[PDB]
Amino acid sequence: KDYRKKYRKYVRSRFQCIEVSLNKRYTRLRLIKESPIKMELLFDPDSEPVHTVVFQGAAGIGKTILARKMMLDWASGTLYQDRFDYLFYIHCREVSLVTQRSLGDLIMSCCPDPNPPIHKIVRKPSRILFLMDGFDELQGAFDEHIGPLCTDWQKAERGDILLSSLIRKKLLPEASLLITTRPVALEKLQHLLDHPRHVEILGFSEAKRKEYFFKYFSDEAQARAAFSLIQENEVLFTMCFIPLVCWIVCTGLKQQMESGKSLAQTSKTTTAVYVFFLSSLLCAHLWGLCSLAADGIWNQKILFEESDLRNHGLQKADVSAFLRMNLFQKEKFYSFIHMTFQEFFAAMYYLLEEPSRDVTVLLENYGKFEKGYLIFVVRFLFGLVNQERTSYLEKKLSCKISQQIRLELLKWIEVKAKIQPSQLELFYCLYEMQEEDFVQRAMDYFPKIEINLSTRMDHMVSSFCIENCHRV
Ligand SMILES: Cc1ccc(C(F)(F)F)cc1Nc1nc(C(=O)NS(=O)(=O)N2CCCOCC2)co1
Ligand SMILES: Nc1ncnc2c1ncn2[C@@H]1O[C@H](COP(=O)(O)OP(=O)(O)O)[C@@H](O)[C@H]1O
Ligand SMILES: [Mg+2]
Repeated sequence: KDYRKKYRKYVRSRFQCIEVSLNKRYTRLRLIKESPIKMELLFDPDSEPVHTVVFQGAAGIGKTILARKMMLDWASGTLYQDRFDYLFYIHCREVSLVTQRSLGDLIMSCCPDPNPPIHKIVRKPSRILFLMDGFDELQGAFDEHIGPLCTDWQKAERGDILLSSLIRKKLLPEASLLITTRPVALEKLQHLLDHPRHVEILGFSEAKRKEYFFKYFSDEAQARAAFSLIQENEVLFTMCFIPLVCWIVCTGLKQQMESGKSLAQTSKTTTAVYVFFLSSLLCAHLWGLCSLAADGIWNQKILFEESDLRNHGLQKADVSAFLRMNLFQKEKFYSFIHMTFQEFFAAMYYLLEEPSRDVTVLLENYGKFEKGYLIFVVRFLFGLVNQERTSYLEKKLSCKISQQIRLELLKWIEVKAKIQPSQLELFYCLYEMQEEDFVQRAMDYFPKIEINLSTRMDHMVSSFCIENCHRV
C-alpha cells in the first residue's frame, strides 16, 4: 500500500475533471448487460471468473467520460476498493502500434514518477485492472493474424503484438481488462476476446437529457427554455440521447442567449447540428482545418504537434483562438474536441472552393480499420452536398464539386445496394441528404428492406427512407 496510496493520489489529480469538475456535470449513463448492470458487480460471475468486460458505445456516447469516472471513483475508494490494487488507464489513441514496447514500459508510463516499483506492482496480476479506452481509435492497421504472442511482461514487442497478447490474456492471464470501443470495431476485436462480458452504453434517457441541460445552465430559466426547444423538435429530442449532442446543442444555444436573439433551432440532421455549432462560433482559417483533418484521417493522426499546425498555416495565435471557443483541445500535442469533428472537416475538405480530393479514392477505403472506417466522413459528405442546405458556410463550398460528388455517391449506393455499409447505415446517409430526388432514386436500387432496429433514431431514419419508395 506504500506506493498504492501515492498512485491513487496521482489518479485523483488527473481524473478530477473531464478535461469542469467531473462530479459536477457528470450525468448517469444507461448500461445494459449482454438488464441493468451495476458497476461494483461488473466483474461478478453467474461460473468462471469474469476477467474481460467490453463496453460497446456510439461515438460521443460517453465512453471516455465513463472510463475517467471509474478511475476517479476507484481512486477515491468508492469503487472496487476490495478488488483491484491498481487501475491503469490506457488511452488507445496515444499507443503506437509500431513502436516496440514492454508491458512494464506501458505500466510505468501510467505512473507519475519515472522510477516506480514495477516488479512490486506486478506481484499480484489478479489485482490489476487495465482500462483500454477507445480501441477503435488505435491508429493504423490491426488484425487477428498478428503474432507470435508474448508471455513476458518485460519483453519489448511491437505495440500491436503487445496489445494483442494482452487482449488474448497471454500477458498476465488473470489480470482484469476493460475495453471500450465503437461497435464497428468489434469486427476485429471479437476474435481475440476470451469469454468476454459485453455491456452496451445507451447514453441519456429522456429524464437525463433534462438533467444535463439543467446542470449545464447555471440559471434555471435558461435551462428550462433551452430544453423547451428540444421538446418541440422531434429530431433534436431524439438525437439528444447522445451526450455529445447535448453538449453541442447547449453550447450553441448559449451563444444565441448572449446575442439576445429569440431562441430557435430547427435542425433536422446531424450535419445541420454540426453546422449550427460552427456558425455560432463565427472564415480565414477554414481551409487550414480541413487540410489538417483530411491529412490526419488519411495518415492516421489524431494528435497533432505544433509543426503540423504551422505546416497547415495554423499559427500559434490562430490555435489559441480555437481553444477559446472550444473547437480545439491540447493534450506539445493538439487534437480536435472530438473525432467526429475531425471527420466533419475531413468531409468538407472535398467540397471547398479554391492529400487527394478524389472522392472515389475515399470510398475505396470505406469501412477499413486502417483509416478509421470513415463512417462519419461519408455521413457528413451526404449532408453537406445537399443543395437545399444554405448558410454562410454554403458559400465557401463549390456547387460544381458538389454536383460531381452527388453523382458519384449515387453510383456508390447502386453498387452497395446489390459487409459494410449495411442497409441501415445507408439509411443514415440518405437521411442526411434529405433531398427526395436523390433519396427516391437511391431507394429504388434496393431489392428489399432488410434492417435491424434498436433505437428511436433508427426508427426515424428508416421510416424517412421507406416513405420515399415508389408507390404504384
Ligand atoms: C455523433 C452522433 C451524432 C448523431 C447521431 C444520431 F443522429 F444518429 F443520433 C449519432 C452519433 N453517434 C454515432 N456513433 C456511431 C458509431 O460509432 N457507429 S459504428 O461506427 O459503430 N456503426 C455501427 C456498426 C456497423 O457499422 C455501421 C457504423 C454512429 O452514430
Ligand atoms: N456522462 C456524461 N455526462 C456529461 N457529459 C458527457 C457524458 N458523457 C459524455 N459527455 C460529453 O461527451 C463529450 C466526450 O464524449 P466521450 O466520453 O469522448 O464519448 P466517446 O469516448 O464515446 O466518444 C464530453 O465533452 C462531454 O461533454
Ligand atoms: Mg473517447
